Amino acid sequence: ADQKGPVFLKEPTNRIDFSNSTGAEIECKASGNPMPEIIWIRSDGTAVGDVPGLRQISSDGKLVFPPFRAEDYRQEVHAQVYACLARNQFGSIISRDVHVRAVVSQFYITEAENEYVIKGNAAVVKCKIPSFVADFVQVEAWVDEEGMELWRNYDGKYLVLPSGELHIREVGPEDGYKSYQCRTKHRLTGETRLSATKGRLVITEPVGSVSPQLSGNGNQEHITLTRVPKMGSVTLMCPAQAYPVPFFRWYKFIEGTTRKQAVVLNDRVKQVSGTLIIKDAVVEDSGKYLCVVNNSVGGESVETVLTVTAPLSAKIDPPTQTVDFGRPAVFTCQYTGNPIKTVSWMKDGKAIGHSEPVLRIESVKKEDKGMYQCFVRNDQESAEASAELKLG
Amino acid sequence: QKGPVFLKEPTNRIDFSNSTGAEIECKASGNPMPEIIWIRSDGTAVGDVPGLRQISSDGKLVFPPFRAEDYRQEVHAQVYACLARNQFGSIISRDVHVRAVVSQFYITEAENEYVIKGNAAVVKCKIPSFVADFVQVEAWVDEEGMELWRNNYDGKYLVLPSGELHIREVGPEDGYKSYQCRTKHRLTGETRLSATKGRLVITEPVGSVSPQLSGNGNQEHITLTRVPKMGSVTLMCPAQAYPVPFFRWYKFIEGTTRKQAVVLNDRVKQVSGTLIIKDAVVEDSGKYLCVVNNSVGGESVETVLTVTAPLSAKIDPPTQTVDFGRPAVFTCQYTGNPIKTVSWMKDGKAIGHSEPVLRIESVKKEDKGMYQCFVRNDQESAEASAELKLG
Ligand SMILES: *[C@@H]1O[C@H](CO)[C@@H](O[C@@H]2O[C@H](CO)[C@@H](O[C@@H]3O[C@H](CO)[C@@H](O)[C@H](O[C@H]4O[C@H](CO)[C@@H](O)[C@H](O)[C@@H]4O)[C@@H]3O)[C@H](O)[C@H]2NC(C)=O)[C@H](O)[C@H]1NC(C)=O
Ligand SMILES: *[C@@H]1O[C@H](CO)[C@@H](O[C@@H]2O[C@H](CO)[C@@H](O[C@@H]3O[C@H](CO)[C@@H](O)[C@H](O[C@H]4O[C@H](CO)[C@@H](O)[C@H](O)[C@@H]4O)[C@@H]3O)[C@H](O)[C@H]2NC(C)=O)[C@H](O)[C@H]1NC(C)=O
Ligand SMILES: *[C@@H]1O[C@H](CO)[C@@H](O)[C@H](O)[C@H]1NC(C)=O
Ligand SMILES: *[C@@H]1O[C@H](CO)[C@@H](O)[C@H](O)[C@H]1NC(C)=O
Repeated sequence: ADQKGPVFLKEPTNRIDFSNSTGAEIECKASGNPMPEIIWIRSDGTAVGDVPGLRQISSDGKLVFPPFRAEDYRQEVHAQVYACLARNQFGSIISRDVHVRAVVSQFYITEAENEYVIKGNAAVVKCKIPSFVADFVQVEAWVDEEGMELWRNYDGKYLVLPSGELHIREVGPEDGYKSYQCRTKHRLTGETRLSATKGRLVITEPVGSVSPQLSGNGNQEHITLTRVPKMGSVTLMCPAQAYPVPFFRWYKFIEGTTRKQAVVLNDRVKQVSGTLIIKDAVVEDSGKYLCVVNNSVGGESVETVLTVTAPLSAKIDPPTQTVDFGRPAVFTCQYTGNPIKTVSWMKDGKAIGHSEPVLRIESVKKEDKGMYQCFVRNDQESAEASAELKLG
Repeated sequence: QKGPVFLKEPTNRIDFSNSTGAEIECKASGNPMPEIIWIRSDGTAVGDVPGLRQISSDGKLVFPPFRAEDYRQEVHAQVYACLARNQFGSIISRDVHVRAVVSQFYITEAENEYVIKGNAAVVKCKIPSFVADFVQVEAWVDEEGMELWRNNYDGKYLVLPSGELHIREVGPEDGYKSYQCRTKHRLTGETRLSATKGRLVITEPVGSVSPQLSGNGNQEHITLTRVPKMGSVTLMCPAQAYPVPFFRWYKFIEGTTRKQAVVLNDRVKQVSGTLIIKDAVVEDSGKYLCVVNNSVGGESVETVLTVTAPLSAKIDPPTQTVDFGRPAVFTCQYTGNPIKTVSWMKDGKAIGHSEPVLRIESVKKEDKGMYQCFVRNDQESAEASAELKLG
């Protein structure tokens, strides 16, 4: 009973990101009797061809992108979606999505911007990262004028949020005598850069007659919807300037309920000034939060949406089944992870059926004996599980 | 012969510097003429506060100028109202929001913004949140003593009604110039220039860059802006990508998951990826969206818009005489946008009805008096007065 359809031993990761000097190689391995042949394709289901010095298919089936020149860059190659297909006589199955992105060595700079504060009011200096280079660039550490710096590596005064921003506990004219620059790390080449300018604190002495933020003439409230992976640290921003120091109360909405509740403050969950930090996010943390700002004059609130993503996975049951002619045949897709955008089924590398979690065949015919796959797509990643339908 | 009716009401907002005085007028009418009484937000009568507020002979509250140390919140920041009454009953004027402003130390900034060659840039003037209400952007100033004010769209350099500066089809030639924002304080007229000169740092495109989005994290923002009716709006879709993307603005509608293409015209203008609306109306309050796209990928920046129109209420009939035992009826017409809630009053106290039409099954002796329709929204209020006579 060694005869069986193909199954993926190793699927490449959903994200392959590399540089032009680095080059890259993608491995795809499958089993089953006879050993299936490995083949690379695109979204439309056509086999990818070789390209000189750019895209190679090695003897043992693999996708090789050699290191190339910035001029040799071709989008339809270097920014593309690929999929691995394994097949033998019994049937064929397609891998999950593989997003290949070859970054090049670019020029970018960051700058720390100055922020206005008031005595007694905390604040945050940020690091401007160009939006285009911001995906592969995050701040390694902040710095102080004489150069002794602060990593995640003591008196809580300066807190570094997981967002890579410097927090300052309360404030005082003593604080504005310092300047800071943020250093950043490229997660591809590992190259580092100091920010173009040292950020500074301008501290305003108040008198009276001021309420937090809002607007009287115009403008808006910013609803910031943000997502953080499971097991990752979140951040929720409630920066404001008021008179005198106000109260910050974090709240949360439950699943469409307009009734706002209290946020439990744990050793894992800290309200800091008005800024909330969560460690090790999970699906339950997903929801919209609220920050109530009131001093004696009243106020207005920061609305924030949180969505915790978890890595996608798929399992089909039964993994293999043999049913006679005329009977029903049923497949059940069992998946985990968030968010789940679309669900779909495939047959020998062909789209079939609806988006339903359960694929059913009323009367199984002889032509139905190929491989069946279940695909769960997401805004970011995807995944799938194979299966085999034999006959009797 | 008749009850109180307002001749001249006070306004919704009075904003004034401490260095400037201020006053609010309430004229009333009636037969006999009603007495005028000013009241706090809680309905309590206000007295003379020396040097801060005094009640003038003419039936108007006068706030004289004051030193910042004499500021008192229970006076200088509050909602007042004007109650006028006579034998037959009482009425109350629309809420009057009174905010006195002290001149506060501040400074502005023009910050650099990073872009890709061929993409469009928008430079912002940083205005601290606290004075941001009274401080707005007059013009932008370059290093040449040139300048940019607003206008009545196809040019490279253009100033947005939001007080920002849009630049189209950028190239290295653009980063060769700095910029400073000219601001104006509307209560005083103080003028400044941003202490820092904003420049443009440009990056030569090398290889494919999808629209902004995020792969790791934060930065997807829904801005919900409100602009007065007849005013000019600004709808933003910041993006930086290579090759240069294109921007399609769309419009959601009530209770819909879907949208439709914004129809461009002489009234509705698209500058690069930025959408501008002027001479707008209530119908122009949708929930908008812009979709950025290029040969790589795409992104959507979502924006909610609210156009506000001045609230004005009415009642018909303004007066009716009813023989005891029959029904009274009061219909209330209102306008202005939006409408948050509605309330009713009797001789200066809330009866607690939330609906436009007010009926009374059995009219009695005590039921005779003055009835008022009260409509409001977040920033504004409006009232309508009605009298009831007993036959
Ligand atoms: C992957 O792509 C990157 C980006 O294009 C590429 O790095 C580049 O390599 C080229 C060489 O092929 C560099 O070109 C220059 O060539 C002149 C001579 O023609 C040299 O003088 C240059 O040295 C400069 O170095 C300093 C900057 O670091 C300058 O300030 C100095 O004055 C010299 O001008 C340089 O060698 C090009 O500068 C780099 N650019 C970057 C951003 O790295 C890399 O080689 C590619 N990988 C491959 C092909 O495997
Ligand atoms: C409304 O309130 C505003 C602000 O509260 C107020 O404007 C202020 O006017 C006063 C003067 O009337 C200004 O006070 C000056 O401020 C400096 C500090 O910046 C002080 O050091 C000055 O004192 C000098 O003068 C002395 C001699 O008189 C010297 O011997 C001494 O060494 C100092 O040099 C001076 O008091 C203040 O700066 C402004 N503030 C603003 C924001 O404009 C305004 O007058 C009020 N309106 C009224 C009262 O109608
Ligand atoms: C807080 O401010 C909100 C306005 O944003 C207001 O509705 C609420 O009553 C205030 N609560 C307290 C306790 O100040
Ligand atoms: C535009 O981008 C959206 C996602 O932001 C995508 O769904 C759509 O297909 C794109 N359209 C074009 C023409 O690129």
